[PDB]
Amino acid sequence: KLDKRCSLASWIKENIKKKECCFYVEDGREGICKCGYPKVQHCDEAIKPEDYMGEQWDKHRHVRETPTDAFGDISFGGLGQKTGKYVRVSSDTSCENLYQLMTEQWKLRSPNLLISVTGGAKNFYIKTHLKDKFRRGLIKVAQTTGAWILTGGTHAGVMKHVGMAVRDGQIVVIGVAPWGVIHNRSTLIHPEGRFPAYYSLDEQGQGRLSCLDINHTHFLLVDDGTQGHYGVEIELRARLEKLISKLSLGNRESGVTIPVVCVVLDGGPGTLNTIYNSMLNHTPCVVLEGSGRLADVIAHVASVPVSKVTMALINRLLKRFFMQEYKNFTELQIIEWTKKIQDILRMPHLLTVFRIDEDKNYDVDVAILQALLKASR
Ligand SMILES: [Zn+2]
Repeated sequence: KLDKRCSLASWIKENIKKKECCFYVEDGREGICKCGYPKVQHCDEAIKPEDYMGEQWDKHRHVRETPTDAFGDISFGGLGQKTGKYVRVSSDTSCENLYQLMTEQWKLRSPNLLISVTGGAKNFYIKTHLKDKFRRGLIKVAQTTGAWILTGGTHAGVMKHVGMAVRDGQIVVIGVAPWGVIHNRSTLIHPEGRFPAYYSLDEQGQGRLSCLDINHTHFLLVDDGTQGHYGVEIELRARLEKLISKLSLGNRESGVTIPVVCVVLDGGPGTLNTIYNSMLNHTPCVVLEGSGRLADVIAHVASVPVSKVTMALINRLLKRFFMQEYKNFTELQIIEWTKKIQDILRMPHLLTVFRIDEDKNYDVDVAILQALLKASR
């Protein structure tokens, strides 16, 4: 067919997979599989398949991929709100299938820059001065460069802050979220897709689950066959950045690639690993001083002479900026995060701190450009 919605539906149903558990095995609680889904939500083939008798459940051997059942346009029911786009995608979706989906089905215009935003997953408050600087800077760089903005895509934490900044052009804001923790996702499921799905945001009732962010434009809902686990989407989100990073769409096919910049607000020790890996991939990182938690820990050690970044100083900073969480940190963790922080500091050409100075008065766009220039050299 020639309809834009039906050619997309056909391509997605033919090429994109979901993952489903094929081996129901309980994990200390009756009626819930190790994959996290109830028994009644399993296919009958998952019940005592003779292929897997006596085996320990294993997410890399006992989940299988089948055509995906959740895709199309998503409406958050606002007034005069343009629908977004979404697809439930297997965690093992190939880079080529992700590229084709994004550029030939979603019709995304290729960008001159990828802005990958990371950091705190739980809601945090940002002071107004810094919030405005982040918004203006983010919008100014994305408009001038045609940039894609990439986040975790759910309605909380730094993801929420990105969505609110972009709230208002056609700014592309891609959310890469774990399908297994999306509250109210039942309305997105249909074999033929939904045009649109009517997604409701009952933040009352998610429990420990998350809602999709209403101000993102595109959603990859990453599915490894499990539910209840956060972190499912981390590997694909890195693969996606690396994908665009290699896209080789810089001018012509000589030797120029799409630059990536990572912007960090707030953040927990999970963000620490995400930052370190990005830098190892030569992605410059911009931390916003004053945005709390990990970003403030890093902002501080970035200011002092390097020989003064001691274990005691970093411990001091963890107590100061992780007020609710520090009591939960183990000695082994503090050791690990401390050396990762010092390793991060060994790559100063890839680390930039945005700090407010009202006698200079710059938005974060300047710090993003300085990041790109310092990395490029
Ligand atoms: Zn299962």
